[PDB]
Parts: sequence; structure tokens; C-alpha cells
Amino acid sequence: IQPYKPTKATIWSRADALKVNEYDPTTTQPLVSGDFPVMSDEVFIWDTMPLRDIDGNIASVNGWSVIFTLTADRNPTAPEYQDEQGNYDITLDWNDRHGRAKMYFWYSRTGKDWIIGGRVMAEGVSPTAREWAGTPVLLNERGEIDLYYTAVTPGATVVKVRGRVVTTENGVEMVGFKKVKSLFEADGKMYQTESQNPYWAFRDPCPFRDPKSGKLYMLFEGNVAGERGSHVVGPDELGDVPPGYEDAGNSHFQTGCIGIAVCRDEDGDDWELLPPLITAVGVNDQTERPHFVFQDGKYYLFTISAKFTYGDGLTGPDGVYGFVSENLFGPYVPLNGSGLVLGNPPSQPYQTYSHYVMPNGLVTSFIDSVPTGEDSYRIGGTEAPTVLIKLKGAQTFVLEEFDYGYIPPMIDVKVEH
Repeated sequence: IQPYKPTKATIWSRADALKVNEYDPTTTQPLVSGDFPVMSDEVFIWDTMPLRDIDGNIASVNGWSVIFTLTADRNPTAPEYQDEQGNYDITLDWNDRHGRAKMYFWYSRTGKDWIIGGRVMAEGVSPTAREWAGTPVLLNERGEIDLYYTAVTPGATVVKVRGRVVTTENGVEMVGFKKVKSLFEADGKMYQTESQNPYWAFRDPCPFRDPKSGKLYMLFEGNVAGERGSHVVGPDELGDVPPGYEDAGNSHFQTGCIGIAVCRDEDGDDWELLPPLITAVGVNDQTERPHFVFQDGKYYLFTISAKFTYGDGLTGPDGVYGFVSENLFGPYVPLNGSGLVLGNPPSQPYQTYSHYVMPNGLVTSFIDSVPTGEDSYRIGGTEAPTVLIKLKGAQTFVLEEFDYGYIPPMIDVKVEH
């Protein structure tokens, strides 16, 4: 017997979070310009999911780059959105996007200047009217895709739907996305359920093939199981806080975690829930859109979090947080000491969200709210400038800003059927 250290959740502690520096130029997103272009006058987009293979390679098909987006109609003539003076209030329309979210696709031979493709699934295919985020996985040279996504209301279920991409020299179509399959939902012993917490998270599936074992796993956002308000911020959740920083307040209401599941097969059909990789009890309620970069034989685990969902007595920016391990199952340590990788600038704290770090170091995000004066601001619902980061040991560094929605491919796949 070679005894191995047992698998245990890595704790993101309050002491770790106290290191978060909102004013670090190496971990701040470049300022978004108030004059940003808008992709569509018909729909809002936000969460953006590039087509990729199971190993994480961003993929074009016959030279066409493809992205999937969470999408919502713009409703400029809706009476509900007319203000006191009978003028359209975009903020109300934008805030209602989540309740009417649908999966669209877009394509481009340049990895930018996206051409809208429309709905992935015909209306009525999804068992829930709300389609929330996940991952489009290109399977083979027949152009078959497994779209892993979150079916929301009733409940929140990780699901997948098989279809295929068809290309011509004029553009791209998504066909045959007809049969949504239930994979798993929160169990209540490892991941918190709606019964335990009306505000529970269970979403953002990120399937991947482990580069070391070759087994299929899948990350998702969850909360630590237990009735809302029952969790305890104990010595491990507090961590090594300095004198005067012992008070956890009511931070036991913040219970975010990064979950992982394992597949019994190579087709991603039958999944088993595992205990979480990372827990943030007392630190942050929302460890969103968990995803990996594999580099230098290490596991870089990224998650998107918000200022608003920090534990009592803690703060930090909206943006990218992350951890690094030698091993898939840890132990993980916080990148840059605190976990902060790419924070919004405090002068434009809501400029972007739902970032995605790709294996080439390029980080895509969508524009939310950009200030244009003392009280005035613009709504995006469009792609932000891509920004290159470098991963180096347990450090990250912002390097270079690229064009709006620049998502170049890492591989091209030759498709016919």
C-alpha cells in the first residue's frame, strides 16, 4: 500500500478573502469604453459558451467559430417598460432577461463580428421555458454536439441535448436538438436543495476529460447541503484571521461551493455526484461557472463571483477567482494568495460578468453596466473586450486587451454527415 492523502473539499476561508485586493493592476480587467458596440438590436446576450471538445479545446468547424449564448428578447414597445414620460426603460427589460433566457448560437470565420444563428432548440423542446448556462461539446467529425445546460423552473437540473452543427460557405445551422435528457439535480446531503434554500444554486455544468486519468467529470455551481441558516462558520471556515477579525457575523448564510460529478461511461450519459472540490461557507454564496485550464501539469480551477454575495465583514470585486492544485481532487490553494484573478475596476464595478478563461489564456466576458457620468450608465447585453491573462505557478497576470467578443479557435474540426 502507497497511502495517499484522502480527497477533501478545499476551504476558501475568510482569512483568504481578507487578502482580496480590489486595487491590484495585475488582477484588474481593463476599463470598458462607454462607446462599446452592441451585437444585436433584437436580443440581449450575456453568458457566452464557446464550442469546444471534451478536452477543453475551443473548436471551429470547417473554419467557422461558434459560440452559444444565453439570450433574451429586447422589448422596447412593452407597456411594462415605458417610464413616467412614456419612454422605454432598458434597465427593467435587461433585469427580466433571466426569467426568459434561451440558448442561441452565433458564428464567424474570424472569431469576432458574430453572425446571429438563432435558437439552438425549437420552442417547446426544452422541458423548462428557461434555458440557463452550460457547455456545448463537439463530439466527432459528423458534427454531433452534446449541449450540457441547466433546465430551470421547476427546480434546477443539469441536462443535455444531442444535436449537430451543419456548415455551408455562407454560415452555420444547429439541427436535431430534440430530446433533452435529465442528468442530475441537487441531492440534499452533499449539495443544497430548493427545499433547504429557496435561493439555492445548481447550474453551469462544465464537462471535461481529466488529462491524467482520461475519465469524464463535470463541474457545476452549488451550495453546501443543509437547511439555509443551519451552517456554522467554524475555525476552518474562518481560517487564520488576524486580531480583531474573529467575528463571522451572519456569514453562515453564504454557502457557495464548486461541485463535481463523474461519468460511468465515455458518452457522458450516466453521472454520479461527488462531494465538492471547493467550499466557501462564510465567504461567498455564489461560486459561479466553475471551469478548468490544464497547464504545466496543474489544475487551474476558475469561478466567477460577486461583491454582493460576499460574507458579512468581507468584500471584493465582481469577476474571476481561482485556485490551483497538482491534482484534480486537490488540495487547491488560492491564486495570488486571495483567490482574485480578474476583478472589475472599482470605478466600473459592474462593467462585465460571467467570464470564461480559455486554455490559451484569453478571457471572454459580457458587458453589463458601464458608467457614462456622475449618475448615468449604459446597459450592454453584448460581448466585452477579450483580455489575455498568464498563469504562473500560484500567480496570475493581466497582459493584453483584444477586440469585443474575440474568441479565436484552438483547433479546427473537419465536419460532414
